[PDB]
Amino acid sequence: GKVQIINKKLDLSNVQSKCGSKDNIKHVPGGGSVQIVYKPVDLSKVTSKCGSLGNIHH
Amino acid sequence: GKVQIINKKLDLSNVQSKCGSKDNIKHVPGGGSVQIVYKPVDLSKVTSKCGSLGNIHH
Amino acid sequence: GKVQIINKKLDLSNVQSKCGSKDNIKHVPGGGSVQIVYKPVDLSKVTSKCGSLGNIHH
Amino acid sequence: GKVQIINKKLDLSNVQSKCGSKDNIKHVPGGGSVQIVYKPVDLSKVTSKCGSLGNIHH
Amino acid sequence: GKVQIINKKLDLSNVQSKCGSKDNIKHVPGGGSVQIVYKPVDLSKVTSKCGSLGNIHH
Amino acid sequence: GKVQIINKKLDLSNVQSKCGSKDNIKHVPGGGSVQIVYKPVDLSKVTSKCGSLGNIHH
Ligand SMILES: Cc1ccc2nc(-c3ccc(/N=N/c4c(S(=O)(=O)O)cc5cc(S(=O)(=O)O)ccc5c4O)cc3)sc2c1
Ligand SMILES: Cc1ccc2nc(-c3ccc(/N=N/c4c(S(=O)(=O)O)cc5cc(S(=O)(=O)O)ccc5c4O)cc3)sc2c1
Ligand SMILES: Cc1ccc2nc(-c3ccc(/N=N/c4c(S(=O)(=O)O)cc5cc(S(=O)(=O)O)ccc5c4O)cc3)sc2c1
Repeated sequence: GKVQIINKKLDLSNVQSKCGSKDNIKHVPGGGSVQIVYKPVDLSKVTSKCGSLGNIHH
Repeated sequence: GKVQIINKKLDLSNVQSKCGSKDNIKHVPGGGSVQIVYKPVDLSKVTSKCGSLGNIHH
Repeated sequence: GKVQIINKKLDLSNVQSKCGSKDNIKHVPGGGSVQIVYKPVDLSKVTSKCGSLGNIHH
Repeated sequence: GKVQIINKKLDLSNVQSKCGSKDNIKHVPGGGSVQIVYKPVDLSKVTSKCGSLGNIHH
Repeated sequence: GKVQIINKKLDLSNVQSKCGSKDNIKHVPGGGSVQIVYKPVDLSKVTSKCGSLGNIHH
Repeated sequence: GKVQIINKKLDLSNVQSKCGSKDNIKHVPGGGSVQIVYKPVDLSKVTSKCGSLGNIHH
């Protein structure tokens, strides 16, 4: 059968992350910052028409 | 049968996270900040028409 | 049969989290902050029309 | 049969959380803060029309 | 048969929580705060019309 | 048969909670606070019309 998929994504994976760390630090005067401004505008149109039709003589 | 999917996402996975850490620190004067401004506008139109039709002579 | 799905999400998973930690710290003068402003506007229209139709001669 | 699903979510999972921790700390003068402002506006319209129709000659 | 679902959620799971902790601390002068302002406006319209119809000649 | 579901939720699960803790602390001069302001406005309209109809010639 018919399958239709529309994706509009903002994905952030593994950002400023640690995994399997075995480190030694003494002083950390500073960190990390994430700043996101999410202002999209969506005026899209999705249309689907299914069905048989006969005679047209406008 | 017909399947229709529409996704509009904001995903943040594993951001400023630790996993399997075995570290030694002495001083941490500073951290991390997450700042998100989520102001979208949605004026989208979704239309579906199903059904047979006969004769049209407008 | 017909299946229709619409998703509009804001997901935050594993943000500033720890897992399986075995660390030693002495001083932590600072933490993490999450600031979210969620102000969306939704004017979307969803329409579905099902059913057979006969003759049209407007 | 027909299935229709609409989701508008704000999900926060595993934020500033610990799991399986075996750590040693001495001083923690600072914590974490979560600040959420949830002010959405919803003017969406959902319409469904089902049923057969005959003749139209307006 | 017809199934229709509409979800508008604010979910906070596992926020500033601990699980399986075996840690040793000496001094904790500071905690965590959760501040939520939930002011949505809902003017949505949901309409469903079912039933066969005959002839229209307005 | 027809099934219709509408959910508008504010859920807070496992917030500032402990589970399976085996920790040793000496001094805790500070705790956690939850502050929620729940002021929504609902002007939504839900309408359902079922039943067959005949002839219309306004
Ligand atoms: C009852 C209760 C109440 C409150 C509470 N808070 C908890 C908690 C646990 C772990 C936390 N980790 N926070 C961080 C942060 S930060 O966002 O906090 O600065 C930044 C990082 C940057 C890098 S890297 O870029 O150098 O790779 C690597 C690892 C990081 C990290 O691990 C923060 C808070 S447990 C708990 C239990
Ligand atoms: C390059 C550089 C230069 C300077 C520098 N200083 C550092 C540093 C690190 C940790 C410090 N903790 N200082 C203190 C102090 S106090 O001595 O500071 O007043 C008093 C306390 C009273 C109680 S209790 O009686 O209420 O039970 C419990 C805990 C306490 C504590 O933990 C003080 C200084 S790192 C560094 C790195
Ligand atoms: C790029 C960028 C830059 C800056 C930025 N700032 C952000 C932000 C987000 C949320 C904020 N909430 N601030 C507050 C404040 S306040 O003191 O801080 O005004 C007081 C409150 C008192 C009570 S109660 O006692 O009456 O129960 C309940 C809730 C409260 C609250 O929620 C404040 C700031 S996001 C961002 C993104």
